[PDB]
Amino acid sequence: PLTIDGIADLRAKSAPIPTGVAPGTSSDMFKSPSCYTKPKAKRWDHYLSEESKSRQQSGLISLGGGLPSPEYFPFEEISVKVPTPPGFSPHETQESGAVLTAKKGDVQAGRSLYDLEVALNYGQSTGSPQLLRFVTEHTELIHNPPYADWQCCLNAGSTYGWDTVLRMLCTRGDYILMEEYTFSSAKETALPLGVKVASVKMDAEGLLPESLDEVLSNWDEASRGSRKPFVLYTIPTGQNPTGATQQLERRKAVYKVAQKHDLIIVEDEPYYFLQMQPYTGPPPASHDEFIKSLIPSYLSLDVDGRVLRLESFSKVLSPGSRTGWIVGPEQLVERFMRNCETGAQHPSGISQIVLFKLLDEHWGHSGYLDWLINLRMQYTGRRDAIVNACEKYLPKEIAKWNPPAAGMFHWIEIDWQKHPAVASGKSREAIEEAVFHAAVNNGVLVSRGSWFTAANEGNLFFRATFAAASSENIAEAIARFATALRTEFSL
Amino acid sequence: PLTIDGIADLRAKSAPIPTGVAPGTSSDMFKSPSCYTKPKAKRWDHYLSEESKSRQQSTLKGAARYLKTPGLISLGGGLPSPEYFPFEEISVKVPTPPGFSPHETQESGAVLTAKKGDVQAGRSLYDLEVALNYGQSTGSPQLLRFVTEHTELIHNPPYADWQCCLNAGSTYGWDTVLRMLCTRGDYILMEEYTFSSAKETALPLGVKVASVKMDAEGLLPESLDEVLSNWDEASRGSRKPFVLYTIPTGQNPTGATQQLERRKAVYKVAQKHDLIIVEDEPYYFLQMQPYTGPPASHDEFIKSLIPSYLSLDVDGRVLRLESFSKVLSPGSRTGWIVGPEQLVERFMRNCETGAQHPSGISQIVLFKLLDEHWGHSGYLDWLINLRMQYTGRRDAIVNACEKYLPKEIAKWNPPAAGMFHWIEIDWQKHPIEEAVFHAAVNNGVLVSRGSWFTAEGNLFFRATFAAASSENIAEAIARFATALRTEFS
Ligand SMILES: *Cc1c(COP(=O)(O)O)cnc(C)c1O
Ligand SMILES: *Cc1c(COP(=O)(O)O)cnc(C)c1O
Repeated sequence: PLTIDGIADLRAKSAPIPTGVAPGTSSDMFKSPSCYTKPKAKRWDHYLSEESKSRQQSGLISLGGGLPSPEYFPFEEISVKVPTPPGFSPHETQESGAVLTAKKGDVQAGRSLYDLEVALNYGQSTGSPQLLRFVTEHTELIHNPPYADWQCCLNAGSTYGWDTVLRMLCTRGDYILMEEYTFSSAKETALPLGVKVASVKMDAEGLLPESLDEVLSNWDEASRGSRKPFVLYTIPTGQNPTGATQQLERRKAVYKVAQKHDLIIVEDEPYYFLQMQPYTGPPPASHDEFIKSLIPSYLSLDVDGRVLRLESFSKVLSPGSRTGWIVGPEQLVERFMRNCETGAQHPSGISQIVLFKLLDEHWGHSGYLDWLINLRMQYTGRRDAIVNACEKYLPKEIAKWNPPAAGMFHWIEIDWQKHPAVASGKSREAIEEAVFHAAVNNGVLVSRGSWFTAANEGNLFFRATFAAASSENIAEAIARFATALRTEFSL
Repeated sequence: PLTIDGIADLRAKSAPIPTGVAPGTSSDMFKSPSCYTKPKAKRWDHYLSEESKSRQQSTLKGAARYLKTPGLISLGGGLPSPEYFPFEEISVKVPTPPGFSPHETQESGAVLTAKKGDVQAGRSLYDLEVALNYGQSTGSPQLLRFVTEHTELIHNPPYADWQCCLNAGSTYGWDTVLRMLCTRGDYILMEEYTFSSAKETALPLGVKVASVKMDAEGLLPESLDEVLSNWDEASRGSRKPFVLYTIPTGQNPTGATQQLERRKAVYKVAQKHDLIIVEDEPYYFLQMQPYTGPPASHDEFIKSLIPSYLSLDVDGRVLRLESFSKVLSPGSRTGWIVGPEQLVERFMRNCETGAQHPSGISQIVLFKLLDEHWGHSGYLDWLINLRMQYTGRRDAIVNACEKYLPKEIAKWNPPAAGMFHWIEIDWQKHPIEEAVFHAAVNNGVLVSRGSWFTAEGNLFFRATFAAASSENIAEAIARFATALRTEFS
C-alpha cells in the first residue's frame, strides 16, 4: 500500500507531467503499480442510460483549434495568502502565513509545474494533471481501492457530480434508493428527471441493511410502476441531516446486500474527514495514525467496482471554489467525463491553480492532513457546544436527540403529539411550520425535518448545524430555540 | 436610454448591494427604470419541457435568503464559518487603462487585493468571506450588477422583463436551455455548418438537427422559411422545430457574420414560425474594422457594433449566451445568459441542482477587475484594444492567402469578426478531401476539415488566426498553398 513517504519515489518512477495547454491525462498516469496487481471491475453496460451510451468524444504549425492566445488574458500574477502548517487560524495566517504567486512564464522560469497561461486557458474534462495527480494520490493514500481500473475525474462540485451520475444511470420512470431522511438537494435533483425515490429505513447509525434487502427482495414492477432500482444514494459519514455515521460493520453488511441485488453505491461523502470522538461531559501520533482512525469508506471495500464516490472541497477548504471530483470504475468515469465536455467542461482554472499551489506545492499531503486534523479538532469543540446547550436549555420532555460522532448536523426529535392538537388545526405539518416560524421570530434559523423526507406522519425533527454560526453564538442560538419551543408548546 | 454617465446615478438612487453570505438578487435590482416602460415578453409555457416544468425552488438556497434579517443566528444551511477557509488574501495583477499588453501590465499594472473582512473595513462591497462560501444560482449580486448594466448599455433590450443569470460557461448554458426547451424525438435548427460542440451537446439528448443553408453573410432566411414551411407536408416523424441555434458574429467555423439587415430578415421568419432564437455570441466583441487590400470614443465604438438579436427582441423570444472566455479567460469558467424572466427562472432552477454558480474565486477576481478597477469605461477600452489586436491578426492571414493561395482552386472572403478563416477549394479540378488534409499535414500545417462541422457541395477548411504569431500565420498559409499545388499539380 502507498504511504506519504512513498509518493516522492512514485513521482520519480513515473512519467513527467505535461505542462502545455489542455493536455490529455488520466489517474493511470498517477496510480502506483500495486493497483494493477488487483482484479478488474465488473461491467455496467446494462445500467448505462441511452443518453449516456449516445455520448461521444468531439512538430508542426497548427491553425486547427479555437484556443485563444494568453496575450489577451489580462492577469499577469495571482497570489493567495495561506496558513503555514504550524498555525491554521485566521490570526496565525495573518501573522506567519505564506504568499503563493502563480505567474505567466512560471513553467519557462522553472518556478512552477502549473503555468497561469495554462490555468487561464481551456482545460480538459478531467481537470488539470497538476490537481488530478494530488486528488488521485489522495484517493490512493486514504481509500486504497481494491480493484485495478479505478479513476478520478475533477468536477464543478458534488451537486454537478450527482446531476450527471443521475443522467448516466437513470431514465424517465426509474426508481433510486435513498435513506428515509436524506439531502433535500439530492431528491430535488432527481424528481424533475422522472426518477422516483424508494425510501429504506435507518437507525441512529444510519441506513438499515435489512430494510434495503426487504425493499429490493419484495419489489414488484406492477405495483411500483417501474423495474427494481439498481442505484443507492447514501451519506455513510455525518448523514445529512440525521448525522448518523455507519460503523465498519454496517458498511460491510450494506455492501453484501448491494452484491446480492447488484446495486451501484453512490457515496456522497462531504464530511468524511469530520470524524470526531464520541461526545463526553466536557493527539494523532502520526499521519498514518490519523488515516487509520477514519472508519473505512465503501470505495475501500469496493471489491466489485460498484461504487461512485462524490468528493468535494466545499466542506474542507471552500464551497466558493466549486471544485470536487468523482471516484469510480474507468467505464463509468469515462461516461461522466463526456457529460462534462458538453456541460460544465471543468472546474474554474483559477480555482484549480490556487488549490494546486496550496495542496501540492505549499502544504503537500502532510500539510493537507495536518489541516484536516485541525478541522477535526475545531468541529469537535463546536459539536460539544451544541449538545451542551441542547440539554442545558431544551425541554427534555418534548425534545430528544443523539449526540453525533461525525459531520456538522444535529438531529432533534420533537414529540409533536404532546401539544394541543386535540382541537382546531390538528395537522402535524401545521405544528412544524409554527415551530420553524416561531424560531426565526426569536432569531434562530433551523431546517424543517419535512424537507429531508424521501416519503408518513410520525415524530417531527429539526436539523441544526454547528458549522454556520460563530462558536460563541452556538449556546445563545439553542437557548433562543429552547425559548421558541416552550412558547409554541404552551397555553 | 442608459449610458456610462447614467450608471453612477442609477447606483446612488437604487437599493444597497447585499454584502451578506449567499444573498438573493435579480437583474431587476440593477435595471434602470426605462426598461419597465417597455412591453412584456410573450409566454413560453407551451415550449417548456416536462423536465423543466417539473423543477422547483431549492428549499436550502431559499432558506439562506433568511440569513439577510440581522441579529438572526443560523443553525440552518451548512455554509461553514469563514475561519475554515484558509485564504486570508487573494491578489491579482491586471493592466491599467492606457496599456493592455502583458509587458505594459508588468511595468504599470495594478495589484487588486481581496481580503477577509473587506466589507467591514469599507474597502469593497465583495468580502472574500462571501466569495469563498456558497452563493445563489444567479451569481453574486456584485458581479451580476456589472453584467446587467453592461447588457443595458450595449444591447439595451426592447422589452420589460429581460434578466441575466451567471453561468459555468456558454457550454453549460447550451446544455441547460436544451434540457429546458427540448425532449427526446424533437428537432432544433442549426446553420448548415455549425459549432461541433453545440451539435454534440444535443445528439445524446435524442434531439435531431434540421440543417439550413448559409451564404457568405451566414444563415439564409429564405432557406429557414423553406425548411419550416415545408414541415407542414413533410414532418420527419416529429413536431415542427421551434429552437434556432445561431452564432451571428464570427460564426464557427465559416467566420460569416450576419449584418443588421440579415438579422432583421431572420427575426421576421422567427416571428412567423414563432421560433425561440438562441444566439451563442462568444465572438461579439471580436468584431473588427473592415479589410483593406480608431473608434474615436466609447460612444462611437458602441455605434459601430452590429446590433445583436437581443436589441431587436420585441417579443422576448431571444436567449443570449454570453461568456468571458474569448474576452478575458476561458479558464475562468464564467459566463451568463440574457432572456425573459420566465426562461431565466427555469434556467436558474436547473443551475441550483447542477453547477450551482460560477467559482466564487472566479467571480471576486472578475468583479474586482471589471467593477472596482477598469469600470465600464476601462472594459470598453480593453474591448477596443481587443478589436485592434484581432484586426491585425485578420490582416496577417488574409494578406498571406492573397500572396500564396492559388486563386485557380482557392476561394476566400475576409472575416469581419471572430478568429476563423474559411477557405473553399474546387475538388473537381484536381486529377477526395482526406487527400487534402493529410498532404498539408505532410508539409507540416494542420487545418480543420469542413466535413467535421456539418449539422455534398464544395469542400472547406477552417484556419484560426487567434493564437499563432504573424510569422507562423504566413508560413502556415504558404505551407498550405504548396501542398494544395502538389495535390492539384
Ligand atoms: C453540502 C453538501 C453538498 C454540497 O456539494 P458541493 O460540492 O458544494 O456542490 C453535497 N452533498 C451533501 C450531502 C452536502 O451536505
Ligand atoms: C469558444 C466557444 C464558446 C465558449 O464557451 P464557454 O463554455 O463559455 O467557454 C461557446 N460557443 C462557441 C460557438 C464557441 O466557439
